[PDB]
Order: sequence, then C-alpha cells, then structure tokens
Amino acid sequence: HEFPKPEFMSKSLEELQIGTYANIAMVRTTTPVYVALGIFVQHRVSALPVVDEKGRVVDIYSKFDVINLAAEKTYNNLDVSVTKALQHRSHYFEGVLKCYLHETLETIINRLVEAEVHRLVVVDENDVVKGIVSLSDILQALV
Amino acid sequence: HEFPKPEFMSKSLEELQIGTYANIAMVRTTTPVYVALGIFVQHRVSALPVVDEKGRVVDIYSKFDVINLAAEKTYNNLDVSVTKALQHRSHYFEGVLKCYLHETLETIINRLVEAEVHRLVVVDENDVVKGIVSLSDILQALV
Ligand SMILES: Nc1ncnc2c1ncn2[C@@H]1O[C@H](COP(=O)(O)O)[C@@H](O)[C@H]1O
Ligand SMILES: Nc1ncnc2c1ncn2[C@@H]1O[C@H](COP(=O)(O)O)[C@@H](O)[C@H]1O
Repeated sequence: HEFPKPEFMSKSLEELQIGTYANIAMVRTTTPVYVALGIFVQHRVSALPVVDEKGRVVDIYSKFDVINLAAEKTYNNLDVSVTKALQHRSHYFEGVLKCYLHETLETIINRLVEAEVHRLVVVDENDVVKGIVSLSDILQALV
Repeated sequence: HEFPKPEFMSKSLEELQIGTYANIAMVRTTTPVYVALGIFVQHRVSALPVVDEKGRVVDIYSKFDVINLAAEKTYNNLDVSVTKALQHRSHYFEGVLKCYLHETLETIINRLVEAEVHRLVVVDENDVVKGIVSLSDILQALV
C-alpha cells in the first residue's frame, strides 16, 4: 500500500477527472489589487489566474500575494496592479504556473513540489484557461 | 489609502477579533498520515496543528505536506507518522509556527511572510492550542 499508488501517478489529469473546469474566477494583468481582495473575501476562492490582453495566462495571484504586498516596507495602496506580485516571483518563467490535461499526476505533483506552489492553471494550446488543479483536487483523487 | 492601514497593523489579533477559536481540528505527533488525509478530504480544513503527548504544539501539518510526501522518490506508505514532514522543514525552530493573541498584525504578517507560510497556531503560555489564524482570516479583517 504504496503512497501514492503507482497506477495513480501514471494516469493523467483527464483520466482521473481532477480539477475545476467551470466557473473559474480570474483577473487581468491590469486589475488592481483591491479587485482581487474583494474576490478573495466575498467570492471565497484561493487564487486567481491573471491573463493578458489576449486571454493568455501569465501569472496566478493568491491570498499570500496580498499578504506579501501588505508586508512590503515601502508605501503601497490597493490601486496597484496585481502584476506587482511579479517582483517577488515568476511562476511563469519557472514553469510552475500551467499544466495540461494529458500530463500525469506524477508530473503535476513534481511541478507543485518543485516551487512549493499550491495550484496550477490547466491551459489549452494557446495558454488560455481551461481550469485549475489545486492540492485539494489532488487529495480528493488520492482517497 | 495606505495598504494596509497603519492603524490596522498596530492592533493585536485580539483587538481585531481575527482567527478561529472553536472547533479546531488537530492531530498528534503519533498520528499516521492516513488519518490526516481523511480529515483533509472529509472534514475540509487546510492544516492541522500537531501536538505532543503534553498537548503542546510542535508542528502544523498541511495539504502541501501530503503532496510533498507523495513526491518523495523513496518508498512510503500512509502508515508513516505526520512527523515525517519534519524532515523537510521545521516551523517550530524557525519561529514561524505559533503566535499569541496580543501580537500585532504587523508582527503576524511579517512572520507569515518570513517563511512563506499560510497560517499560525495561536497558543497559550504552555504552547497549547487556542486557535488558528490563516491568510483568509487576515484578509477578512483587512476589508
Ligand atoms: N479561481 C478559482 N475559480 C474557481 N475554482 C477555483 C479557483 N481556485 C481554486 N478553485 C477550486 O476551489 C477548490 C478548493 O481549492 P483550494 O482553495 O486550493 O482548497 C478546488 O476544487 C479548486 O480547483
Ligand atoms: N485545523 C483547523 N480547524 C478549524 N478551523 C481551521 C483549521 N485550519 C484553518 N481553519 C480556519 O478555516 C478558515 C479558512 O482557512 P483557510 O483554509 O486557510 O482559507 C479560517 O477561518 C481558518 O482559521
């Protein structure tokens, strides 16, 4: 009773039916942090894909990013774009932002662990949002 | 419209009424990972204080810790204690595990950001659990 079972690890996200693929809440690179703050508190989601003018995912903005902004010693207000979080980290260029439905659970779990991130955005061939896979999604499938 | 407002940052957790102080789900240092996995999926909480034989908090076990276990290349099963997560990180010795009600939001936010952790356990003078403060708790108060 290996954990995880090898047969699970070799299956794809699509095969295991892992992730959320409807009603995804997301923002734009030009969205102010106040908009994200309001979504997090009132809509109750943990992270928001951030898309460019073409609809392509370039970041994911999380509750922790807001707290990190709050801790900055320099003066900020909430009118700053969510892209200021990119000064702290680049999920995009580290290859720990996106995934595809055909990737295996082994690949997804290793990518999450590589950068200690808690979700990935599932995208299409144009880097447009199809869904989100979070640690909760993976745990549900493991049981 | 500084973010966060300085008057918020100077107030304590108790003053701002931030955190969960009832119905805290928690485990022991001798608890197997399978028990934690079942709590995470069925009880739907994000992290679990881990307490020793005296009831004192010595770690906090999170969904990410399970995923980190899953990614280990060595052979594991779920009968291993939750304390195996301590091979990867020590929240305790880094001083990023616990907090007190009288600490300021500035102190709490800086401690969360220091180690990039998403919650702290609120404890008493004996390191026994009183509650949990997570990023969601802090955001609710910021709005
Ligand atoms: N931006 C989002 N929009 C919709 N669902 C989301 C979003 N972020 C996470 N989820 C889903 O919310 C559930 C809980 O995720 P987690 O908050 O990370 O515990 C999972 O099924 C995620 O796939
Ligand atoms: N082990 C736990 N038992 C009870 N409440 C918890 C626990 N962990 C987190 N919470 C609370 O669950 C809510 C959502 O936290 P978060 O999952 O981190 O978004 C917050 O009000 C936390 O204080």
